This record gives sequence, structure tokens and C-alpha cells, in this order.
Amino acid sequence: DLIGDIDLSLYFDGTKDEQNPKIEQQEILVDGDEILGQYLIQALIQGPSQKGSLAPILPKDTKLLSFDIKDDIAIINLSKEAIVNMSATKEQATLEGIIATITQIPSINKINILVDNQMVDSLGGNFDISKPFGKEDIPNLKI
Amino acid sequence: IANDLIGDIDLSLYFDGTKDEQNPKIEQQEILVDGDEILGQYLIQALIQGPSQKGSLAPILPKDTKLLSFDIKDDIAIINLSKEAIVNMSATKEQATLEGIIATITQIPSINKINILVDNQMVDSLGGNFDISKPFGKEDIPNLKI
Amino acid sequence: IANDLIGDIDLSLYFDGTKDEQNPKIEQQEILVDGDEILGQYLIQALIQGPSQKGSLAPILPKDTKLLSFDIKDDIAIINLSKEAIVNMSATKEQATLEGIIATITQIPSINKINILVDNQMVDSLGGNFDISKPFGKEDIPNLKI
Amino acid sequence: DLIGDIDLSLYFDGTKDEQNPKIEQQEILVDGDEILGQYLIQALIQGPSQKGSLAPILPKDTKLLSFDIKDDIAIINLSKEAIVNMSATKEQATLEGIIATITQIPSINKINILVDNQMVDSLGGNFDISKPFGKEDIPNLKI
Ligand SMILES: [Mg+2]
Ligand SMILES: [Mg+2]
Repeated sequence: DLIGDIDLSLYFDGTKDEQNPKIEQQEILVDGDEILGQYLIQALIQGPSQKGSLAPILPKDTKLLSFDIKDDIAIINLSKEAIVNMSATKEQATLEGIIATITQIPSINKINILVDNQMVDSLGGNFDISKPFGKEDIPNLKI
Repeated sequence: IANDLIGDIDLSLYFDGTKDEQNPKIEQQEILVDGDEILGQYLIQALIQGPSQKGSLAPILPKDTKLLSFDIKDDIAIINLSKEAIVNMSATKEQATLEGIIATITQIPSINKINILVDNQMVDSLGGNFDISKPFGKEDIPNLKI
Repeated sequence: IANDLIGDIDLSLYFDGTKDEQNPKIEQQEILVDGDEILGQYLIQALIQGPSQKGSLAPILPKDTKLLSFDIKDDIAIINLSKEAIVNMSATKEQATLEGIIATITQIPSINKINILVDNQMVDSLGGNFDISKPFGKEDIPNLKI
Repeated sequence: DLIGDIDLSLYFDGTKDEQNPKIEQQEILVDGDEILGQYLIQALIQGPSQKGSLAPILPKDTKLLSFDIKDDIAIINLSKEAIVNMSATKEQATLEGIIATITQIPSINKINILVDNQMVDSLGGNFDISKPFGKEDIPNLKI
């Protein structure tokens, strides 16, 4: 029950002489799980339906820099906008929301949040996000 | 649109990233494999190996020749060979060599000319009868005779 | 439908077909370039060259190791190495080596297992701690410990 | 005024285990001139319109084994069915017809007819087709 590795081609600008515009392919190999996970994180950042009563878990201006799956860990690389001052209850909902959403992909059991391609102590908040973590690890990461 | 035969392939090389002797770990190092360069490189290697002994064709480069590097700059194939490629040749044999390399390499659409180098440097000639000081295509061969 | 990354490319090698010393002539000799084999071969060569000195990663194979041949039989990559690949290694280092080769090679969709050979022959182990007597994939590594 | 080199893929049978049928690509590189020339020779073999008064130049059962362009020579490889007993006038029309048709491709100035991948003395007839020839060479090849 999956998509598996996907052969995709990206066309970038391969023009040098500027007389004739030309595009060249760059092939990439990704498993469906990264594409799906990436879509999910992007969906969380977009926020809940305005027709509902739910509240967002990440700032609207947050940008997903990259998403990668190393073994059973989802490396979620966010921009600086994700770091804001939050209450311990709100920050805990954010981390539980990301985990509950991402762990829907069976291959993923833990998440490792990074900011600007670098490791960070916390998004909010009172939670330590220095290393990878799963649902079980949340209460133990309070500071 | 570019007519590259295979095009770039963005992949990873997994090397040893171990710290804790308890858990072996591998980390990626990116490699942008340029398909036309790997294909071209394979073709030149194939020419150096020579024709099948089961056929009647003759070699175009010495067997001990070694391909130092192969790179594609725009539409030019920089074929960097070792010193063994430079030997005494007749004008008819040397012309077949240059035409053979061109005919083989120009199969890669992105390539229209070749620039042969020896030991990462420029050379006047392989055999003695043709000037390979600058890049050249099929059309340029008769004009390079010396 | 097959998911070969590059697939076969049917081309020609132009060698010297001259008879009349007056007219230099080149004749074709066909070459079926198997793209996945040339890519795989390039990747293994890249692993042997080692990681960038500008990084922190460590090599997985000795630098003097030489790739004798690389072939793809069905979904198995036959990686034929020279005697230099066999050295004394710790079980953690040897495991990283095998996982690194697999992780690198299995990027080519057509490959699911690797069969390492030394000097065109079968071998029990590279480092001493793992059995590489038969073909193996990622899943099979823990079961091959000796 | 041409088509130039054309990157084409042929899908053949790459199944071995017979459980899952699989096709694999074989890439080929041909210039438009060979494809066009090949089409023209195939059109000549099919013959003239039945609604006209023209007669065929090659037997209907003739099969084109291969068509290749070496420099300015069109190597037209036909099957054994092309060799039949012909009058010198009919055979001359055949050779002139093939040449007039093929030389429409500017890159071609001569033709080299082969039968079953091998060299042949004549198709009909009184004409020597042992080597490559153009329009000018026809009268000189009578035997
Ligand atoms: Mg390039
Ligand atoms: Mg194959």
C-alpha cells in the first residue's frame, strides 16, 4: 500500500547565449512518501478551513524549505517564521498535530524539525526539539 | 528545448558517517551525474579498447591510451587523453582517427565539436599531420592539415 | 512497464576501415550502451574515489580499489572489484560499507540486490564480519553477520 | 531545410519471469533523411495508384530489409523478391525511378542497392549494380 520511487524530470534554464531560449532536464528520484509528506506539511501551514472552528498550528507566513525522509524520521525543514512565542498548551498542540498528521505515512514514526536547515532548541515555547521525537517523547521534552 | 540525450541526474552517494561505534550510519553526499558526459566518456573508452577481433576493422588510438577526463562545455567535448595517444601516424591514418572520434562523439546531439587535450594541456597534433590546437568539427578537418 | 532509469541506447563506434591509402575511411561497429549499467558503474567509481575532503564523511572502500566490471543481471548488480577491496575491517565499518553500496546502487530502480565479486570470483567476505557469498539486499544484511 | 537527428524510443519485450509482462526501451538515433528515404522506398514498393496509368518499378512482394545513408550514398537493402527477369528498358526505368525518387533528398547523390544484406551484380537484367551509382552512371553500367 504505497506509491514507491518516482522518476521525475525538472526543466530548468539551460540558455547561455541568450539568442535561443533553451530548457534542460534534471532528473530526480523521490519516493511517494516524501511527496505526500511534503504536501501534508504544506496543507498544515495553509491552515484549517475558514468554514470551521479549528485554529492553525503554525504561522501562516511559515515556509517549508525542504522535506526529507531518513529511514523512519521525517526531517521537516521550516523557515524562521515558524519560531514565535507560544504558550505550552498551544505549542504542545502544534507538535502533536504535526506528528498525528505525518505519522499517517506508515514509514514515519518520528519527526525532526529544523529551522533554516539548522537544528533548534524550540519553536515556542517550553518544548525541546533538539533531536528527533515521536508522540511518546512529547511529555519528556518539556522545559 | 535542449536535445540532451540523457540529461542531468541528481543523486546521492552514501559514505560512512559513523561516530558511535555501536551504530553504523551512512550519510548522503550529492552527485549531479551528467548523462551525456558519462555516455561520451563510455564511448571514448570503447574506442580506446578497439574493434572486435572477430571483425576486420583497425584501431584509431593506441591500446595503452588512457582517458584522463571527459567534459562537455556547451557544445564542445573536451577529450583529455594521456601521453600514449601521441604517436607517429600517416596522414591517412590520423585523418581516420579524428573522423572516427568525431563520428562517434557527435552521436550525442549536444556535441558539435571536439577539443582533444593531452595531459590536461593543449597540443598541436596527435600524429603530426593535423592541427588540433583548437576545437574542431567534421567540416574543419581538411582545413587543419599541416 | 519497465522502470529502467536510462535504458538501452543503440549506437555506433566508428573505427578505421581503410584499405586504399588514398582515401581514409571509417566503418561502424554497433554498441548497445546499457544506461543503468553505465550509471551504476559511474556510481561505484564515485564511491571508490571517496568523499569530498571538504566534508566530514569517511570512505567505505580502500582508495586503491579498482572496479573490474559492473553488470546488471535481472534485478541484481554484479559489482566485480579487485583484490584491494579485501581488507581487515570492524563489524561496524564493514556494515556501513555494505549499506553504503546498497543505498547508492539501489537508487537505480531496476536494482534490488547486489552481488559483490572479487577478481571475477565469489568471496565469503570483504572485511571478515559479513557473508557476501550470495546476492543480498538491505533486508538481508543483519542475517549475513558471521 | 531538414528534420535533422531524431531521438526515438522502441519498446520491446523485457519480460523474463512470465508472471508480469514488461516492456523496456531501446533508444535509437536517426536523421530525418533515413526515415523519409525509407518511407519513399516503401512507397515505391507499394506501387502506383490503381486510378492511374503508371506501372510498378519493383515487384509487389519485395520487402525493404533496411535503409541507411552513408555520407551521400543511400544503401537500399532489399529482399530476394526484388531480383526477377526484366527487359533492359524496364530495368532501366526501375533504376532511374529509384534514383529520381531518392535523390529528392538533397543529402543523397548515389544509391547502392543490396539484396539480403549482400552485394549483387544485377536485379533484372542488363545493369551492373555491383557498386554505388547515380543518374549519370546508368548508361555506363549496361551489360
Ligand atoms: Mg552538461
Ligand atoms: Mg540490462
